[PDB]
Amino acid sequence: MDQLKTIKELINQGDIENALQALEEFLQTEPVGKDEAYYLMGNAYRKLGDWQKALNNYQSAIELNPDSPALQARKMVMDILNFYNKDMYNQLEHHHHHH
Repeated sequence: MDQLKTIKELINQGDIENALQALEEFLQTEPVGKDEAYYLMGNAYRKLGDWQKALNNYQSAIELNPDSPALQARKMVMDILNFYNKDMYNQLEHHHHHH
């Protein structure tokens, strides 16, 4: 069943640490369902405020399934980062760098 639901509940509550913990476990027991897991992981980090960890986890989901919502989610975070600063952004991707 959707055991991730419990994690999704934790993420909503703010219990991201336990969520991430269970997600780490889930990664090791799911060959394919990790794409939803990484999405949740990145979403958890995106709730914390760590955009870099969010990007990496969203990216990991994208790398598994380019059909996942993690694409739009990573772009969501990218938009917010683009609003903040490009100091580290130009290092990640030298693209969309317009002046």
